[PDB]
Amino acid sequence: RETWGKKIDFLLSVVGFAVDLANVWRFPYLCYKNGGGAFLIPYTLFLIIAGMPLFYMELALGQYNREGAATVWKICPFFKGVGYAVILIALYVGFYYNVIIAWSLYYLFSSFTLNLPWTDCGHTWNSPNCTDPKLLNGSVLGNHTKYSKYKFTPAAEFYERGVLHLHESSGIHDIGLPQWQLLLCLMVVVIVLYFSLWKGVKTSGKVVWITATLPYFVLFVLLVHGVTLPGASNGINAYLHIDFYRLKEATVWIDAATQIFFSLGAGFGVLIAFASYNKFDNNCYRDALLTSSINCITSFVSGFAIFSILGYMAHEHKVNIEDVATEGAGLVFILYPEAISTLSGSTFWAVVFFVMLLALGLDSSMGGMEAVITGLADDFQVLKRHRKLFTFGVTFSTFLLALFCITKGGIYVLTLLDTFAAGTSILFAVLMEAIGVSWFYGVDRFSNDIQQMMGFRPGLYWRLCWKFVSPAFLLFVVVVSIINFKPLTYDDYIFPPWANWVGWGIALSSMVLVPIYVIYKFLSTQGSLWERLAYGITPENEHHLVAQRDIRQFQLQHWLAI
Amino acid sequence: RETWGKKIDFLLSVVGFAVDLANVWRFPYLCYKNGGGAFLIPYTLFLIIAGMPLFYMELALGQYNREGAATVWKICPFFKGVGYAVILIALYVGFYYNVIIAWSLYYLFSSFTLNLPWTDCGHTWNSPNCTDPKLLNGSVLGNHTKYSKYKFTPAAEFYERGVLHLHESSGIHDIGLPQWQLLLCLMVVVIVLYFSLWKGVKTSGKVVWITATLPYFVLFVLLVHGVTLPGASNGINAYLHIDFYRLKEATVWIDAATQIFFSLGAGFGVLIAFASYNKFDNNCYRDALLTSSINCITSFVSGFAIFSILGYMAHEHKVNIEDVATEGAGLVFILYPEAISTLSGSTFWAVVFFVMLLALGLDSSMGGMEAVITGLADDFQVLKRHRKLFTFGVTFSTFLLALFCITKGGIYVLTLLDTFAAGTSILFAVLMEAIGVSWFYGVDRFSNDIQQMMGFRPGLYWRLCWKFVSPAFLLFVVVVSIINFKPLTYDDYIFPPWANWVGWGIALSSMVLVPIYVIYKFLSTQGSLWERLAYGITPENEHHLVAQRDIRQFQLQHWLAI
Ligand SMILES: [NH3+]C[C@H](O)c1ccc(O)c(O)c1
Ligand SMILES: [NH3+]C[C@H](O)c1ccc(O)c(O)c1
Ligand SMILES: [Cl-]
Ligand SMILES: [Cl-]
Ligand code: NA
Repeated sequence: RETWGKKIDFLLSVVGFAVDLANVWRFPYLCYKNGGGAFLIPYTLFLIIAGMPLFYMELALGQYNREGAATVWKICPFFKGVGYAVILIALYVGFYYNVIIAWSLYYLFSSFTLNLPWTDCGHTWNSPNCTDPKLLNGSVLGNHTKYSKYKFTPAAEFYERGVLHLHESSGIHDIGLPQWQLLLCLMVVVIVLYFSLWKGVKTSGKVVWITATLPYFVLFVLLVHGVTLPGASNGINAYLHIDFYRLKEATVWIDAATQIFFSLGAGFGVLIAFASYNKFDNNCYRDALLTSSINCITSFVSGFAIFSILGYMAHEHKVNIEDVATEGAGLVFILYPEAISTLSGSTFWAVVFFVMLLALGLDSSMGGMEAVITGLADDFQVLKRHRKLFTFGVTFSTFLLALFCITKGGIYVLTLLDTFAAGTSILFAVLMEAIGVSWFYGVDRFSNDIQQMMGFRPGLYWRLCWKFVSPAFLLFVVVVSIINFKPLTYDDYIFPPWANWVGWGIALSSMVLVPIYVIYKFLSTQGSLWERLAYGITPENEHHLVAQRDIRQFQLQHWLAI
Repeated sequence: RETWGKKIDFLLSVVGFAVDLANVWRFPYLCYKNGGGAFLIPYTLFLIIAGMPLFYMELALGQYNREGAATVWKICPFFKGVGYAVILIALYVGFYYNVIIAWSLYYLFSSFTLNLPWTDCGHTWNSPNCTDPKLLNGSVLGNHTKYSKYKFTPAAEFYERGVLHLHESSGIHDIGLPQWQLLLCLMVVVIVLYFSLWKGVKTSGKVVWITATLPYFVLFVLLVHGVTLPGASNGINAYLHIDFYRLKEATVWIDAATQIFFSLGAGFGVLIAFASYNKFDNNCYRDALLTSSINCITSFVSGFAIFSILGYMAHEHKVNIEDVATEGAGLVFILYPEAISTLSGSTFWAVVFFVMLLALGLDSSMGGMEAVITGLADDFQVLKRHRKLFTFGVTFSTFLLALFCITKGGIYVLTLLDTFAAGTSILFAVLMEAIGVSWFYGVDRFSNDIQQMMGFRPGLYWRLCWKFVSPAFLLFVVVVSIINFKPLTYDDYIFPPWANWVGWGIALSSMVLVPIYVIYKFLSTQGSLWERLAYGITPENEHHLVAQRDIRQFQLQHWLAI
């Protein structure tokens, strides 16, 4: 196993994976559908929890076992099914991430013209629906159309007609055929990912140098414009308004936990592989703290700019903020182009913002795919040697499934699919991991490992969260998502029951595949039940200790100790 | 490598693969759309050609190299891409064969009731379309509906509504979701195939004992009824009527060649694997002659009974034979149920005919899948050991693609898909094979091998057909299918251009994959162009002869000899 060349390499890698498509793509609409500040109060709180130990924990794991995402479960081989589930999780994440990168690449190719397509409502690649969308500049009176949701704006019409072509699909039942422009964009994306991940992990770290600088500045520029917008105050006041009646709803906490675990990287195995490639004496404490702080600041400024753009669009279109924009994965493609058009020289800023999105999305996707490849290679040593022949199959499967997900009705599937799996999967994933580090491997042996690694023992609060706080909160949010599940629905389209059935089917598929491997390891071991349990709950390198009638997990001190 | 226990085992195996779903399923409608006797004159003629040497040839091949479908190309490793193409050919064949077996299993499950569904036109699992179908017994007057095609009959309505549910699909663009009844039937079929092919080839040979007896008798029974039908004479006269103006059409010859190569088994690698499992001293001459004669007699009697049923239905519904039934893979499910209903005790005869269809279809499918598994195992020795873990993946891929092909609009895809690939593929396949045995390996070395095997040298006519006649006819039919290609269309539905584009895409995919492996072997070899060509055109066991500057293919005597 090789390591990174310098600290800056994996530092900028984990930074670009922190400030990636995840935050700027999911936090805006997720905070928007939960009512601004009503989403901020739990999320941030949950943040610190799911930010401080767990991330750190994963890092320490990767720094101790020095294995892949699934192969680090050699201290407790029973709970290795989560290592195989996070692989499929990250695979789905890479699928819809590459779809989003293809969308952003199409936007970049379209924004090269001086007369930008989303500037007005005409036959300029926007594909107007029977001349229904009306420009704010052309209209000299109030909006007569129904204002429950505004899908007749230049940006939204260009997004849903010229890009996705959703008008040619009735729903998920009849999706259709993949668009050819999206097909070419996806081809370019998968080719870039392959040529970036075909040689090895040494390729990573060079491109991300342009990453750490480019989003922030652009985002900063948005803030420079954000306060200057005329109607931005109406969105800023709503973003900083705490709705306490919405904190009593389970959907807010579910979305907060999912967004945290999705943006931080916990539950995908990317952090595990990155720490496996890190040095043995690397300080995971400061890295985790800096990553959590950067994610918090980035999410805060992104939400601030998004609500400023929302207030501006509400003041322009004379609609309410609750209905001025649609809820879904396409919120940014509707909001940001308008704010760019407002600025002088909109072409340059649009190109810069789109290439920033492309860079961060490609970084996140290459990190996820590298994590998957590292896990499957450390699991199957045959795949570690055929580096250029194993990435090809993964990229081809990604290309096929993204073609399936870029149909006329793809936006109905992908998001839904994502959400469903992600939510359940991510929770279960970290839950399983926590349980191990809480109960089976132990919270004191993990602390001793961290002390051997970095020279100091973790704090008592960290161990309490590792053993009691974080696992209890994860079980709570799991039970909440199970009991208070709501039927998924798009902006206006309501999904049929079989779509939710397939989503829960994938969720239960992962949630049985973890105990599928549990039972597989239980049956593979030969001997009495006690001997099999001892072999399962003890590391492989200490399996001889099972033959010496010496087991620590059977002792009450192991479970009782903190 | 193991061999069959007795001669009867592989004899009945190749017989059941000869009289299988292929003949009774494809010859009826193919001869019906080509005008009866107008199809018989070329087909039978082409038969003897594509019947006598080629089949025999493949047998001898399997009896000499004793390898899989692709692995027998060790005497000429350059032309091994055809061995990899016939694998995908047989894979597609198994896919749509298992779809047809699921259809037949649904028919068997439905025919258990006393009041059979296709007996009349009512709400009895037939799903009538707005009461449009009219029973011949209920109607006391002539047919007022358009008679260009009769899709308003009980059998056809039950087939297209209660079984396929084609009314819920507009076309190939929006197929839909797999039916649950067809899903369960396909599950049962793939489970039977797995439990029949999980242990080994020794499982084959026991079930086929019930095969060799069951179709023929049933077919014989049909003949016993065939002459007794009142309007059967009008169909018998048309079947024995030679339309010379249709022999000048390319479609007739194309369909004849495709049906011959599809029913005999040439071009799938099943015969190669069966002969690889045969004894070394087995007489391939008599086996090939008996197989060709049995196929000819079975096709003749099947066409006779089919045209008798067509004449009866034309005399009953008062329509013409050219329009009394639809053209496609579902002709038998429309014709045979009516003839069974005409007989007393229709339930017993229906159950017997449906279980006969199930038996022959399962035999053909298990033969094809066993051929594929044997080829991929002899190619990859790792797959030969994991017998129970490699059949599972193939069966699961078959299950997935058959689910894809059993949608509401599956009948529009599957048949089309099949035809397209089959035609081009099968021609190219045998063509490549012929070329080898004609030019690269040689027709005299093959004769010497057959003499060493069975004790006698093949006749001069056989060698002439091996070298000149069969390859020339195959190149002719290939050029004919390429130049005179016609846009495919269903009974009434016309397929869009992209369906034919995908069909030709799969065809060209195989037709480049063969030279893809050619160029792969050319580039893999290191040395001068002459040395690489010598290594490519010489057997592996004689590769040392390349180092001795001794090559026979370079000599003019090898090409000139007959
Ligand atoms: N933050 C994005 C997340 O780490 C992720 C997960 C799976 C992926 O395939 C991917 O590209 C990114
Ligand atoms: N006659 C049937 C033919 O041999 C065939 C070809 C491919 C298959 O997958 C199959 O099941 C049967
Ligand atoms: Cl976040
Ligand atoms: Cl035939
Ligand atoms: Na993130």
